[PDB]
Amino acid sequence: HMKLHERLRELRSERGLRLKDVAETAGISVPYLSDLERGRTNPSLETLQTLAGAYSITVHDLLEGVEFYGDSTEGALPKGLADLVADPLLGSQITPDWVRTLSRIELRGKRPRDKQDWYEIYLHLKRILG
Amino acid sequence: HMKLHERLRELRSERGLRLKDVAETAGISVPYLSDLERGRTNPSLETLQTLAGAYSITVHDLLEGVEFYGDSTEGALPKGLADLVADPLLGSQITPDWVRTLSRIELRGKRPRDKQDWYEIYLHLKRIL
Ligand SMILES: [Li+]
Ligand SMILES: [Li+]
Ligand SMILES: [Li+]
Ligand SMILES: [Li+]
Ligand SMILES: [Li+]
Repeated sequence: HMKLHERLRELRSERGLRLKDVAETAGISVPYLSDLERGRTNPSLETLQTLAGAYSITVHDLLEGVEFYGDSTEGALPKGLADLVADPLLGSQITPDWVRTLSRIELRGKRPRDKQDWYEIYLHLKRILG
Repeated sequence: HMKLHERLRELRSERGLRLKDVAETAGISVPYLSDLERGRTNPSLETLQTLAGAYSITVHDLLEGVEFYGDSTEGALPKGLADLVADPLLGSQITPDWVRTLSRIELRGKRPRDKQDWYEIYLHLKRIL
């Protein structure tokens, strides 16, 4: 179920549903569904809502466990700073302006990689500045 | 409880980034990113994973807490039976043929609607067999 098309057939397969059942429910043809399940074509977001509705799950729950492969895009923020922002428990009090300030920090193409490290930088910087 | 374009706006807004920071990194134009955040147009899956990469999160995590209003499709299975199959802890060993057998059961156009009820039906039916 790691690939999206593999997950789609898994949902149908584990429920023991025939292609026509899912297709008639989703208002789409068996050949189109079959193409989606084989990965020949890529579903649109609207198609995912309908497929997820057929399986009585949310799109977010449908995409659970799905790896999208594809090309890789470098993150806008450093991973440690991004993870800190992503973590609700740690760095929640950090204002958006501070995230921008921290983002500019970088050393010689080398940056500290721990979310905890970025939190300490913020605390020390916030004490000195602001 | 949140719309997709609202979530995209929130991600950039909480990080304090500018459209151009995300856009140049994402490899998409500032106007297109603006349209995505406004809700004017819908991103493809390929574009969505690019945005997720810009925010250093998974597509699954990006869509956490996002609500889609578009669909009205009914479920292929009963809600209770579907919840049972969806739950990994409950009825993990239930075979697909058993799911199909169970799906045919309905009474007077009504069903129990509870995952626990479906599991108990399965346990007893399996025991008779
Ligand atoms: Li499917
Ligand atoms: Li068909
Ligand atoms: Li769409
Ligand atoms: Li959904
Ligand atoms: Li992803």
